[PDB]
Amino acid sequence: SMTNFQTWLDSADIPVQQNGQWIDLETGIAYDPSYNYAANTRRASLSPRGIDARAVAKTFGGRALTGTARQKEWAEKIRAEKVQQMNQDQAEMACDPSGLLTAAKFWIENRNDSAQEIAGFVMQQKALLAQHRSAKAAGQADKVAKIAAEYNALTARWGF
Repeated sequence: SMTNFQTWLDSADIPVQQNGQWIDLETGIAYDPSYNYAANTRRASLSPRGIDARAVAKTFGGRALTGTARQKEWAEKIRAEKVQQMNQDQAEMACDPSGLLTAAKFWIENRNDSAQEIAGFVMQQKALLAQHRSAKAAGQADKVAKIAAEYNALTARWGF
């Protein structure tokens, strides 16, 4: 009872999933990483993998992590190593000084997870919040309940 995906995997060497496009399902228009939405200009990207541990997180908007000095040293190293494997949008979302990942505890306790998993977690969290705002504005109580259940499950799975 072999599935098609499993057959392909068994045939493959380095099977990975590319990052899917982010789409507003209301308009069908994708998120454009090459476009600055705030300032209405084309957007350049520094690649995080060529930036050292001292500068990478702050280069993408981050501030110091919170916690004890031990925790802070260790987690700054961990976060730098993770963010160096991200693209610019992933890095900006993970490094958000008002985001979910500002404590040293998160980076210490999730230090073996892939950078892709961490970045996808935080980006899906914020996207769910956007969906929740939109559903709550349009009534749609069932959508609100579904989104809230998914959000709580996702954040609880990551230890929040």
